[PDB]
Amino acid sequence: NMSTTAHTEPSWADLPFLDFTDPNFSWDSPEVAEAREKSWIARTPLALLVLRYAEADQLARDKRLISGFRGLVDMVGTPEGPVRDFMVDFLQSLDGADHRRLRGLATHPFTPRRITAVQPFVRSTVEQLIDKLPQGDFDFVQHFPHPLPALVMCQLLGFPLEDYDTVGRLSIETNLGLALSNDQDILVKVEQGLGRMFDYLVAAIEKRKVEPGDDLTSDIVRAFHDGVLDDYELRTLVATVLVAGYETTNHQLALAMYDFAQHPDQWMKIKENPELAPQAVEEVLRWSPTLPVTATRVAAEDFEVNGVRIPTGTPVFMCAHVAHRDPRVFADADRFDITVKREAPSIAFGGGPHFCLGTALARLELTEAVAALATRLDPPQIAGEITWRHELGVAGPDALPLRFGAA
Ligand code: HEM
Ligand SMILES: COc1ccc([C@](O)(c2cncnc2)C2CC2)cc1
Ligand SMILES: [Cl-]
Ligand SMILES: [Cl-]
Ligand SMILES: [Cl-]
Repeated sequence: NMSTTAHTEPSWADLPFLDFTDPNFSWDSPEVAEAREKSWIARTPLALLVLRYAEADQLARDKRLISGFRGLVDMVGTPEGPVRDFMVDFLQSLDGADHRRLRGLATHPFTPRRITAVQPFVRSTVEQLIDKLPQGDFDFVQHFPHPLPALVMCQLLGFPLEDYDTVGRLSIETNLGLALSNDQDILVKVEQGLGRMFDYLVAAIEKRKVEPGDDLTSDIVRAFHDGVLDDYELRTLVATVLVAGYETTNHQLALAMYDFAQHPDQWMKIKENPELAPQAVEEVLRWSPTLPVTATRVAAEDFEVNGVRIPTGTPVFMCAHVAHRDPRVFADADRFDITVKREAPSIAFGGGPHFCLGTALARLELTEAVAALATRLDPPQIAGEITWRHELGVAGPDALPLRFGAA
């Protein structure tokens, strides 16, 4: 598909080739930096890959580039079932009128007022998790970046807080990163992963249809009562928020510690001036985004951008990780430095109408965590095997063993 298109497009002839599906591929490879230097966009086996900051934002907003997933499902050849249904009907797959309708129902808790309102819960959750941290070598994931976003997710969606372990486990086991797989045995455990999480969600939704609260599930239920969306759209929307809201926030917090394990001097600088936390979080998002590939799109028509023809059906992926090290935008881009007040933000949350719904909540959880950890604890250092997810498009430890302080 990408190979047949390449043989038909003269504007693709000088584009560098990057095989990110390869098991030994690194985003920090000198091959990748060369490709960005040579071209704003690269050829991959699955998609065109945008490597520069300016164009990554441009194309993430371009109306001629439809929001991905529907195109990737047909090309792979996913059979009809619970997996395909979710991958074609969930928020990231929709565009136009249906997208604005369904997204608008889940936008209220992410307004600047509601982020302020939920902030005390986030702060006290962080505080409590630090209080009960082990003194020696421990998995940072198990003891902090798993419980934190899980508890916040339970608070947001109106689940009992005691279910944070179950809720987080139900979010991981869905395995959306392996939903576009060609294998059947893989697609079966994705089907069963979704089913089990939907079993929890359906119970919580019908509970809200009789006794609603101040939570997000209650608000989407109000829209169901008003006939804005049906029952299928209800549980799909609540599922999307949940799955998206846990795993990447988890991984991002782990990546934050991994970064400061390499730069303990900068950790101490946050300890001195805790106000550096938001700037530090932005540097973590720039240097090590949990999603190195952010916005995924498919061309809905033949069009041209910056000298490159993009035919209908061509997948285009925005490579935020590489765009974050663009020297056209970032000074000393290949160095982790939290002390630099940067004009341009990270683009870790995509762009366009599909931009991360939980952007502000994600930044809140990251800031509250980094501020409190750096104030209260000594710099982290790695204490064993980091189990990186060998999954295409996602960066993050499944387990991060560490200690805070040498002694
Ligand atoms: C730091 C952790 C996070 C990162 C790096 C991240 C990143 C992203 C990215 C790159 C997208 C795609 C944007 C695009 O297509 O242009 C996205 C979409 C989305 N995110 Fe996140 N996200 C994070 C946390 C969260 C949280 C905490 C929530 C909910 C509380 C959330 C909910 C969503 C939803 C619902 C979408 C689909 C938006 C749509 O298609 O309308 N995410 N996220
Ligand atoms: C690698 O390109 C991707 C893949 C998956 C997503 C996703 O929407 C997400 C959103 N927010 C936080 N984490 C994950 C997954 C729920 C479907 C986004 C971009
Ligand atoms: Cl460059
Ligand atoms: Cl150039
Ligand atoms: Cl800068």
